[PDB]
Amino acid sequence: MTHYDVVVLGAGPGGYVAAIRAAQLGLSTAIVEPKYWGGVCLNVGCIPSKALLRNAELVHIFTKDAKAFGISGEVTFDYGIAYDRSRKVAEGRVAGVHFLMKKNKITEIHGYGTFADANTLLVDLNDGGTESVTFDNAIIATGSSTRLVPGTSLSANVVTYEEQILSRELPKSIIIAGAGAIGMEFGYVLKNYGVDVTIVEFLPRALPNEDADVSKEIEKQFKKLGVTILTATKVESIADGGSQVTVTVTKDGVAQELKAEKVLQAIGFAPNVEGYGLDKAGVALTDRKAIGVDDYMRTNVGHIYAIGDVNGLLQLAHVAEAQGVVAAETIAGAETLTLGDHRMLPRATFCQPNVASFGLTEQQARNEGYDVVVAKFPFTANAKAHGVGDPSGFVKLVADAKHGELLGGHLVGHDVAELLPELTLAQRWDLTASELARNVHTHPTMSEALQECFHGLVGHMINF
Amino acid sequence: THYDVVVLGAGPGGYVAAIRAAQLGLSTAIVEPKYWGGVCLNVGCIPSKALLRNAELVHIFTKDAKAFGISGEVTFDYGIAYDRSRKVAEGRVAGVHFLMKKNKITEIHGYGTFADANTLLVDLNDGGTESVTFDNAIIATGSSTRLVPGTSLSANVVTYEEQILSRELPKSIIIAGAGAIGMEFGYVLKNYGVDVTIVEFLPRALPNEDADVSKEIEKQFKKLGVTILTATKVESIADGGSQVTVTVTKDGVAQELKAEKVLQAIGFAPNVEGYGLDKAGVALTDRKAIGVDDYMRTNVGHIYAIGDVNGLLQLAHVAEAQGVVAAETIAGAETLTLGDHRMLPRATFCQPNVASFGLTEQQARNEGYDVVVAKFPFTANAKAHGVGDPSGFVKLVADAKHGELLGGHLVGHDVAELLPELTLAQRWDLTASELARNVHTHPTMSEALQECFHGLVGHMINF
Ligand SMILES: Cc1cc2nc3c(=O)[nH]c(=O)nc-3n(C[C@H](O)[C@H](O)[C@H](O)COP(=O)(O)OP(=O)(O)OC[C@H]3O[C@@H](n4cnc5c(N)ncnc54)[C@H](O)[C@@H]3O)c2cc1C
Ligand SMILES: Cc1cc2nc3c(=O)[nH]c(=O)nc-3n(C[C@H](O)[C@H](O)[C@H](O)COP(=O)(O)OP(=O)(O)OC[C@H]3O[C@@H](n4cnc5c(N)ncnc54)[C@H](O)[C@@H]3O)c2cc1C
Ligand SMILES: COc1ccc(C(=O)N2CCC3(CC2)C(=O)N(CC(=O)NCCc2ccc(Cl)cc2Cl)CN3c2ccccc2)c(OC)c1
Ligand SMILES: COc1ccc(C(=O)N2CCC3(CC2)C(=O)N(CC(=O)NCCc2ccc(Cl)cc2Cl)CN3c2ccccc2)c(OC)c1
Repeated sequence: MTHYDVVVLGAGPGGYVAAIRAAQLGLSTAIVEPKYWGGVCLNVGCIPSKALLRNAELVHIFTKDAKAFGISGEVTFDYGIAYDRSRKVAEGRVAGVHFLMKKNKITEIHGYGTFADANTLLVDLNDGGTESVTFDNAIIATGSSTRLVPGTSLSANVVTYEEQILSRELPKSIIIAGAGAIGMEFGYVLKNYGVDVTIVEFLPRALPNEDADVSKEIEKQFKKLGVTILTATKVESIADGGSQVTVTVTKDGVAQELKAEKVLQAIGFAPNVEGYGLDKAGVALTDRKAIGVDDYMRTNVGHIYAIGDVNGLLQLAHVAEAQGVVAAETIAGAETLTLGDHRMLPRATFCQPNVASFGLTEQQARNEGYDVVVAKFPFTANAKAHGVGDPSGFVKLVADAKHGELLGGHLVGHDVAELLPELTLAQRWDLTASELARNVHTHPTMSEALQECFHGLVGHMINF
Repeated sequence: THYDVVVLGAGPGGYVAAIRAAQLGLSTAIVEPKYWGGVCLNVGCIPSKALLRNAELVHIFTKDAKAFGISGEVTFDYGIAYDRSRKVAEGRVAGVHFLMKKNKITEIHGYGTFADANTLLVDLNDGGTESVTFDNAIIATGSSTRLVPGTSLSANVVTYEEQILSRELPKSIIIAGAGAIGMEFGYVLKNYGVDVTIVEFLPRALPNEDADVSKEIEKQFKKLGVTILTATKVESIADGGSQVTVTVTKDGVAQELKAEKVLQAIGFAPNVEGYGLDKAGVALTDRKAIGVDDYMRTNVGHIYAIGDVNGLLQLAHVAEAQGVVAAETIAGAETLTLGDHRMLPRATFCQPNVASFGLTEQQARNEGYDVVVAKFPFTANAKAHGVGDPSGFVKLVADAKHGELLGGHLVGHDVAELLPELTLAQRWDLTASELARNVHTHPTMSEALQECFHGLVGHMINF
């Protein structure tokens, strides 16, 4: 039985990064993955996803603003090509992971890991073999799986993001359950490629986790794009009759049946917690069936850590990575910085215009008891926005009055996902609106919209 | 007719300074005879970025139609691009007037000439002539095009003004000056099928940037089809009606260049003559730019100078910032000096963009710092690949003492938007170690910055 200082389960964004950090800190490392090196993100998530969003974005432009941009000529778009490009990008990143594992002398174990003890891991190698490994520390980065609508099930026409993302051919129509980022993005792409799209969301607003002002704007954008979004509507059942699928939904005691060629299941993702002997390791779960964890990613078992979607704190790639680093550094006894309140971490939805936020929404900060101060700046008043051809959206900043400290940021606009860094940095290192308003922003850029809010937070904006 | 503050010029610096002044309860009056919003909003910034956007789409299609599964025969009409640039421009200019009324700032439509240290003589556009006194004055007269020594303007030898206000495009053009402005025109024109040749006296293009950036940008422009001649000196320009002949010197040998039009954009001199700066007693510097202290305060106590006229960093956001400092200093409000202007951000908007701040690698080494460099290529960035352009890189320069930043230099798809975090950190003493802990959303270009931070602190992770 080979023995490693550290052993990681799962090669996703969190796993492969936690191994890299471990290796750097001089820790004998081995990573166990049976299928996805780079996990969901690099294989059938983040990576292929954002490549497709880019193709859809172009179709959107060369279709609605072609004339406004002085572009003429009848052009067509082949989704097949978009599909092929997303797979190549995926292949590239995946090949890059192995390079990193190699560069860092990280041992690769190709199979499925199952805890047989708090320090022993039995593996079912992909080539039929079997090998057990011991370890002083273990990092569980097993990820999550798509949660299905209760009672429903997968089939030829009822699928998860996986079967859909790996589909080179597009259906005529589709019904998406869940108005979260994942659901909205597939909607943006598909709709732009000519697919009939209807998105159902139990909650009252699309992207319910975002600030209220953001949900409204985005819903207005999608309705215009031609996508039908039904909020406060419950998906009762899903029936795949082959030639088509029938989904029944209810709202205010009144039911109606929706029908389409396919239906995508995307209401949530449950942490992968069963099937690999967590019980034999003694790792406890939370009431939401997620691996319980502390500020240093430690489970109820001192030497066993849990990172990534599997802990369900913030199911995003950058978070997984970050937690991976924290787990690694803590094991090696090196200097680290707990992520702290995960609500403060940044997040983005990549439909166009983007959605980027961090921290608390206006209403949450209100309920939390802060002396809420708000500054909203519309992009219709931003030079760069008008120059790019998309002056919609806005920048909404939430802060506390006492010292002008940032509580949260909520943005909707062209590629606004790249404007968050400044906000989170200031929030983390006690920089207030006063210090923020003194940062000169290049002209003309979307980032100037952040400068204005800083001013409208400290007092009154200048160009407004 | 007296005011607490009087602003000369209504460009980015003047009109923003007037707003701030007004906000501080100061009676304010601004004098402008032609361009409300100045160069920037009328014939600079605003229309320029609009045209650059159009040219980008032409590029995106031409260069990558196939790669994106976009097939078909499309054609682009510059005239329409032109039309939109004017509309976007007129929109902003109208915005200037709106803010002037909203802040009860008085508009004076004429040219201002100093008579005293507190008196301005105004030649009204209507033909009349009036006088105005003030306790404080802000000079935001901008700059003008500096012509190549011994040459002059003519039918086919123009400045950025004529060129940018031209709805029709030439078949060929020669550009004098490989600065951002010239490079941007080269980008636009080339994408629209114009033969483009850019002549630069200095050995590199974008000579003010970091050498690695100059090298990288020159490569992409050559791939675009733009001919750039560096270490080449423009000797003379002969407008012959049909074709313009530009005599140049490269490698101690004289050769001729020919095109229909020639754009003069090697530099811009601060507007300092013709309006009585001497009557007011304001002193100019060796380079003939109004001298100012860290508060935009000239040798004349109650007289300030902001924008291009002081030549510190000729950019609109710089112009706006100094105006705020001036207005606050005048009212005696809470203010913060801009500090070392070299530490201010700047971006060139060709595609890919160029974005930087602080010192170049060579400058930091020359300054005597304990240079530490971390460079990350976008070929390793998921977002860059998704975008369809993994070219470019992020190059950060820091001092090894505590890991304080000295400069940032990048080239990549819309990198101009990525500077905020860097200038903020350098401004409030946040070192590499602090910056290395800021989480960046995935997948974004900003992640490249994140890797560089780790590189400075020790080892990157995804490279
Ligand atoms: C369509 C889609 C788009 C997305 N877009 C984004 C985006 O733009 N940005 C973002 O930040 N996030 C995005 N996400 C979410 C992101 O993919 C996840 O947050 C991230 O993959 C979680 O990383 P992880 O390492 O925790 O787990 P995963 O990437 O899920 O990897 C876990 C790995 O563990 C392996 N494993 C499981 N059990 C075992 C075992 N017992 N033994 C060995 N190996 C095991 C699995 O095979 C799997 O490959 C997206 C998700 C989807 C579905
Ligand atoms: C083609 C081009 C593109 C550019 N693009 C950018 C860009 O993308 N980003 C950027 O940051 N910068 C850009 N610039 C530079 C930017 O335009 C200048 O830095 C900025 O305009 C300077 O502002 P200012 O207020 O100092 O002066 P200006 O905007 O030049 O305004 C000076 C004003 O003063 C008036 N004036 C002069 N003398 C008198 C007098 N005696 N009495 C009354 N009024 C007077 C003038 O009529 C004029 O309107 C660009 C420049 C050009 C030429
Ligand atoms: C483009 O990349 C993507 C892909 C997915 C999402 C998304 O919709 N998420 C992930 C983040 C989310 C909500 C769901 C989360 O998992 N968190 C916890 C959470 O919401 N709770 C889930 C935990 C849970 C609940 C019940 C049960 Cl039974 C189990 C579990 Cl584990 C916080 N959070 C979020 C918060 C604010 C704004 C935006 C997002 C996303 O959103 C921007 C971007
Ligand atoms: C897309 O927006 C634009 C439009 C113009 C420029 C540009 O070419 N500039 C302005 C900044 C500049 C160099 C010239 C400057 O004015 N500086 C001072 C300066 O050089 N002083 C010149 C003033 C002057 C000129 C002529 C005369 Cl006769 C006197 C004086 Cl005082 C430094 N500097 C700079 C540019 C890039 C990286 C680092 C620094 C630009 O550049 C990014 C972007």
